[PDB]
Amino acid sequence: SSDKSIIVIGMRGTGKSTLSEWLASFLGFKMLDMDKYLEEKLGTGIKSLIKAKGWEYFRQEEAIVAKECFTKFSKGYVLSTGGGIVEGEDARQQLKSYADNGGIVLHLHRDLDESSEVQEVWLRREKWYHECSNYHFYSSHCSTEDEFNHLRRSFVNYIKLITGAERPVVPVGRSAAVVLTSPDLNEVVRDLESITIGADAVELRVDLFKDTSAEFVAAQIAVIRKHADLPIIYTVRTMSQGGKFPDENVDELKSLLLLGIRLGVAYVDLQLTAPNELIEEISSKKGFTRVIGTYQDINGELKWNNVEWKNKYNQGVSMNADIVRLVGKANSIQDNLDLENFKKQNTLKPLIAFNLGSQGKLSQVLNGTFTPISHKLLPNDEGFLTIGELNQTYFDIGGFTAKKFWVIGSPIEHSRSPNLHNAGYKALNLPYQFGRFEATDVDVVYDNLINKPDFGGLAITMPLKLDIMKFATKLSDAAETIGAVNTLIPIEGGYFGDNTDWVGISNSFIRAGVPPKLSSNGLVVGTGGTSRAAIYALHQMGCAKIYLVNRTAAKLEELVKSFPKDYNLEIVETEQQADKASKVLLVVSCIPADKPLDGEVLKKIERILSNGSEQSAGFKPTLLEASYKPRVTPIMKLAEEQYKWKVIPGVEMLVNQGDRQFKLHTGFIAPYEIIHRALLEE
Ligand SMILES: [Cl-]
Ligand SMILES: [Mg+2]
Repeated sequence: SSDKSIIVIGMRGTGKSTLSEWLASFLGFKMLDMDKYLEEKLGTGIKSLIKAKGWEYFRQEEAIVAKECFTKFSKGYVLSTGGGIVEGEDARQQLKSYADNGGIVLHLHRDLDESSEVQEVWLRREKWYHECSNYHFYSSHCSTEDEFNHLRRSFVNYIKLITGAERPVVPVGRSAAVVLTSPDLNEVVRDLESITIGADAVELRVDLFKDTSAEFVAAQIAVIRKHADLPIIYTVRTMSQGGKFPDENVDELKSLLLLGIRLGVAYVDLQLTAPNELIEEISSKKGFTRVIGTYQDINGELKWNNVEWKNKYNQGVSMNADIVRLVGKANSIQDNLDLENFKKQNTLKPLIAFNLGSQGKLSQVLNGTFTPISHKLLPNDEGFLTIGELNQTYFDIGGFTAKKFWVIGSPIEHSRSPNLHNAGYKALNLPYQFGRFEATDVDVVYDNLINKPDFGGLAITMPLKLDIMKFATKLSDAAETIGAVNTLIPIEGGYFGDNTDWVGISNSFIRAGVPPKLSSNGLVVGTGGTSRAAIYALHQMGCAKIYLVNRTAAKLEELVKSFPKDYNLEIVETEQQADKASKVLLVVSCIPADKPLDGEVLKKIERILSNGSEQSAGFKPTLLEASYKPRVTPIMKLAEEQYKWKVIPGVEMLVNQGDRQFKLHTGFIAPYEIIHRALLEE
């Protein structure tokens, strides 16, 4: 993780102050509004200063503030510049110098509800914004909560990439990449969530766009980031490699590849036949974007024992590509078996390798890394399999086996876990099925379900969340700390016991606009079944303090003893202490919701809810209700209507803990829209 401050530039939206605050909350940085910094230093508002002292004077003082901030606050700050800072060449050179010295100058582009004066300040400034920044991100306009979640998650991965905090992790298991081949993604915009079912990345074929200008390419990536937080593989396939981009337009190719890096794509594709100066420049400027070095035998006459494949693979190793990709053509089914022997002999780098053609299907089914898949709504001239066909054939050759998964507990009749997981299996065409099993003894569960040849995994609910832990040979850290297991899967030598209850809580917050890491504090109300997972989740999110409110203190005093001291659990003993609880922006209610709030508990809650409105952390104060019924609980009604908190019903926690459970059971990312709908449907 980089400690260097981030400078944000770009046109002023009425909420780009919020975005810089949000980013600061995520990074643990301080937010510095450079406009207010100038206004407080000079003792006057910016508007009054301009009309009284002139534009030239204002830009001089703006440049002076920039010079101080860029060196005095060069560590641990989000420096939010005034929108017009790029109007002065003094400030422009300071921005360029900051990026030249290894800093991030981030151009946050906004739609501004896409008074013609705005479009036209934009026309005058747009080139300046580009030249003064080394990174660009579209803060697009979203119309649904799911679009907002995709954009923010895309933003998080982007920030983690460009700051060097965390590179995209190359998949170790089987993985797939849906190949986006549309000339304009706006034609399938409402289908993108379904198109990406089963994919671990999206491969963007830039050369297939109807327009390859930088503006069109950037808008296409914006469309994706509103509908998928999957990592992007950015590909400009040339004509000599089966694509549409002319091989002779080398400067234009380099510019597009550099544009991908500036947009923080997870992977950029490089053709091994490209001029080596182009390859070396991109690789030396890739930063933390990963490189896939690709060669394709277009005429398809090479055999997999040909020396050309060895030379190409070794070129990929010698250029330190993160992934090598070699694509042949199958003129017989033996071409796929020859390729398997090649895969066995070249393991220094991760390798994407398969044969094209109807006779090459076997190689695409057996491929391990980022297997290209398509979708009925996309052009598919290369003839890739859909996720369902890929999973169908893999089962039919023995790659999958008919596994059985179960939810266990008592009572179990009204569990919605089977509906969630079976809908996920259906959409992925997995040969799995999910059932329920009423039980009070974990030993009858082991004899009937676990110790069976087709045992896939367990979902565990009351009253067996501790009794099941005796069968786990490997325990998750969260399972140990919370002291309960709700997911059991077979592994080598035994079984893995995990707890996804806390994952359901934090992802509920994240999906509601909360950054996945923050600096503010949290509150847990009550001692319900998910109160332990709530504490663990709040600590995972980075809450410096976790306050506790309850009717009885003895339950809370034992709660503090049962967690590590560095969790900073603090009991709210009085109403006065509730009024002075600092920076409480997250609340998990774990109290019974069948009765109304009353007593000292209500008075403590009201004071904390009242203090949530003015903290400027970049997101609304957010309350998560743990109770599944009723949908709107008294604490929810109070926080939302009286104090204007953001409010999350308990059903969201259920979907999100099942979402994580689905990944642990199957290894696949669950299709979120489908499993969310399946748990809600009555
Ligand atoms: Cl339990
Ligand atoms: Mg061949």
